[PDB]
Amino acid sequence: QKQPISKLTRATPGSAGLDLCSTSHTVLTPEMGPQALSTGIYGPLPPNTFGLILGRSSITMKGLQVYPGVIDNDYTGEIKIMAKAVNNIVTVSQGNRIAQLILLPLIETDNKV
Amino acid sequence: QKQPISKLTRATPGSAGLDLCSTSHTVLTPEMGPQALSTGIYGPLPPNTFGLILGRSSITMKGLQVYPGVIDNDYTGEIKIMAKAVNNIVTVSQGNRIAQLILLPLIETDNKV
Amino acid sequence: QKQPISKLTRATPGSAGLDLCSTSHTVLTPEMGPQALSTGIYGPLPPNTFGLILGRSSITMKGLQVYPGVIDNDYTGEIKIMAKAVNNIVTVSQGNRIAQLILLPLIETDNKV
Ligand SMILES: O=c1ccn([C@H]2C[C@H](O)[C@@H](COP(=O)(O)O)O2)c(=O)[nH]1
Ligand SMILES: O=c1ccn([C@H]2C[C@H](O)[C@@H](COP(=O)(O)O)O2)c(=O)[nH]1
Ligand SMILES: O=c1ccn([C@H]2C[C@H](O)[C@@H](COP(=O)(O)O)O2)c(=O)[nH]1
Repeated sequence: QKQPISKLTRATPGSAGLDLCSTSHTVLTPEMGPQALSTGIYGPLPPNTFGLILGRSSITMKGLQVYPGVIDNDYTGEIKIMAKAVNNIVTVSQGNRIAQLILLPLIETDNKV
Repeated sequence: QKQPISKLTRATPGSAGLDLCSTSHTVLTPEMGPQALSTGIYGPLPPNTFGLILGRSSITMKGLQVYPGVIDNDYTGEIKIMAKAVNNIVTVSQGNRIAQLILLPLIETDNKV
Repeated sequence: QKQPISKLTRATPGSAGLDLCSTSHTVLTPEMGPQALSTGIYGPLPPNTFGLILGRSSITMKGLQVYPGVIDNDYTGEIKIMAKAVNNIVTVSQGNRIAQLILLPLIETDNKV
């Protein structure tokens, strides 16, 4: 894109997630397996947070599975949605809100690096 | 139901999750795809938190997949468990603990709404 | 093993997750359904935190699904990765980093126990 995370919108003040759409029209089938969908949105994330990509319920019920994805605080690449058609052919129109990004606190530990 | 989240119980003081059961007896097969299971439990959530629905390991190993679900802080509807039979026929008895609700902090950002 | 969580490493300072490998060579197929992979790493977790097991994207794209798993703060058993081959035969070499553990804050509520 390259657009940053600050450009994403949350649907309501109580909404935990920032909505993510695919930039492309994509058709998915079960036998295709996991596919990485492009968003045109780029890390990195606010200080001391990491990101979690999760599906929206509406889209899940429609047979599109979003695999939970961890976004590191310092990742500066494109944020892609890992998705699979569950049972049937799923068609993703450009600009449909497929997933959501949740920001979570990044806990410090003494683990080696 | 309508019952609130305060009515849920956690199995041990160290348990991260509040246990969720289905109110109905339900049979699930792989070709059915994602099904929304009723809990009779309703949002909303404590201030400055959001909720995450996740599966229990025992139930996962038994072939019932729970799709991660985000519950918004201000959602006042019924909390439903999005589930799928993975490989085989899964039978869910009324009152079996199928999923768990985790409460997480809702981080404030300057994202447009 | 028994090794504690403090022995795990994080790949970069910005990495949210602690990397998890299987201790065994394992072959997985779709018809096998969910399998619990041994890590040789044991709870419990730092005070006031709980753990979440999630997949790595690279491994997900390769057709290995990791089911999100909650680790309770006071769990003192072995941390196992719940996994399934999605579409094809997946082979897991001993010592490949399959999953990651994320630490999250454990919120106190007045829920009965
Ligand atoms: O597993 C789930 C996921 C979502 N919801 C409810 C709570 C959410 O705030 C609301 C809207 O979800 P989305 O379609 O925007 O994901 O649906 C559930 O009951 N269970
Ligand atoms: O992916 C997982 C999920 C759970 N557990 C362990 C830690 C939990 O505290 C314990 C009990 O899990 P449940 O059956 O209640 O989900 O199992 C794992 O090792 N890996
Ligand atoms: O759904 C996902 C999961 C991961 N990533 C990006 C951000 C991560 O920091 C980076 C590396 O992920 P891993 O392979 O280590 O999981 O990939 C995504 O864009 N989408």
